[PDB]
Amino acid sequence: RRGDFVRNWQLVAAVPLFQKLGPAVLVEIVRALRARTVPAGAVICRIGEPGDRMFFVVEGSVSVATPNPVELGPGAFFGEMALISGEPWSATVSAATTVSLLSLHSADFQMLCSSSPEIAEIFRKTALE
Amino acid sequence: GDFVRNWQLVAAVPLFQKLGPAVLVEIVRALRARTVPAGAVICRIGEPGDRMFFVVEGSVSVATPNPVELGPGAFFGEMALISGEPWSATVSAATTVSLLSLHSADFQMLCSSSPEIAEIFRKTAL
Amino acid sequence: RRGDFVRNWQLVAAVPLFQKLGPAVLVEIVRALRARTVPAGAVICRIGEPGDRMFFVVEGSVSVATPNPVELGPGAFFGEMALISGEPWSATVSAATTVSLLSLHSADFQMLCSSSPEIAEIFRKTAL
Amino acid sequence: RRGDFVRNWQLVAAVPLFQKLGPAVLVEIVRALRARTVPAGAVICRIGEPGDRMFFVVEGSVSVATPNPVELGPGAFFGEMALISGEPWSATVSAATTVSLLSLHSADFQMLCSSSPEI
Repeated sequence: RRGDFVRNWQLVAAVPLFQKLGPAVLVEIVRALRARTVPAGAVICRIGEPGDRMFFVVEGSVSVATPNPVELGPGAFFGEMALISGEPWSATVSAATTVSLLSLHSADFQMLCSSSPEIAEIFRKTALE
Repeated sequence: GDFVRNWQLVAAVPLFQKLGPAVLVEIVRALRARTVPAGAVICRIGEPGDRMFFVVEGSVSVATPNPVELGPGAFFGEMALISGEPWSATVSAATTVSLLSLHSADFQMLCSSSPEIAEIFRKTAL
Repeated sequence: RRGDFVRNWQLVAAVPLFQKLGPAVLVEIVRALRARTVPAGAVICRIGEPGDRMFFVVEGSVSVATPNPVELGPGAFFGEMALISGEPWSATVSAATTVSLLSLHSADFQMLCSSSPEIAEIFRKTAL
Repeated sequence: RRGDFVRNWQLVAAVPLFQKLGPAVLVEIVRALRARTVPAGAVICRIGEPGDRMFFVVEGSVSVATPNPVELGPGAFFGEMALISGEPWSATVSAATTVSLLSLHSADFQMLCSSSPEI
């Protein structure tokens, strides 16, 4: 489906970290994404484990193991500091129902610094942080 | 213009799955639109819930571990729509966010026109 | 498909005669629509034949038999006038490709006067 | 607003002329598009004039000057031969209601078939 690409763009464009990134850039961000079906109950990211990627919950809902547990349905995303630095996950997130995941690996978003200055400026901005 | 955009957003919600076109068009008409600046608290922990929210533009943030954010096409507060339970997490705007909300009262008042809405309440009540 | 309903609503909502209609009224009109698939070359409406229905071209393009052979793609509609009066077609429109048709018959539209005040207001403003 | 952009993308991709084109290029087309809203009654393009651009209907309806006028609604497009070539508009098109439109100028379209010759 071609409409899936659009809705993925729509999700990607909505990321605060990506606000000053133009259309051309966003496309290649979307093209880099990796699709993964996750069964109900299965872990997506462990607490305290090395975050090397960002996640996008296209269809289905996810459970969040926190001081206050919350099930968050479709159109959800997390892991911005896993892209930029090597921040470990502050909470275990798992699939509440059948989950349709899209994943941005920190390697691919990084390999975009050569062609995109706006992305390059994200990492440099993380000098004092 | 916005109506069709709102129809499809609402029609994506599983709670509204078994609903019909005539019922759905009335729900869209009941929606309220609001644009919130980045940082402003939308709904707060512990406070009672009286509406359901839809993200149209931008993305909101859930304050638990500040991990999960919700972008366009996302929704929250299904149970605060039917029953009236307080929110399990504080939600606020990460960016400038365009939102729709369906007030619980306006949804409850559609039992008059929809056996399906009434059934949702009959099961939820018991 | 529920997806097709919203596309049909959107086209109906764009009809000049239908502008002063609320979202709920447009639902009854879309519910009244009749679907047909018509092969390329077939006549949708023939000049001089009585106009008893309005047409919506959901998929495919249509050709108008004007001295200039024009092809007008999907999202096309005509025969708005055929709901008001019995006036015959001024031209012949035919399918230029495979066409998915939607049809609102003048009779089905007419008896929505008892259902909804705005349609009844359309007939009053006409006859006045 | 990324709202209009997404709407414009899905709109142009539904048009057959752009079907066999990749996500990378459809975007550049969309950026090259210009938006205008026209009042009911106003002439968008005249018969016999110079065919400069292609048109996409967003909201409202335009009308084509046929004996019993044919209207084009949201998702409709017109003026294709004004890109593949540059010939007189074969019929006069005006606004039936208040119409929101997208337009692609033959300048930009040609200036984008060099980057990706797919047409």
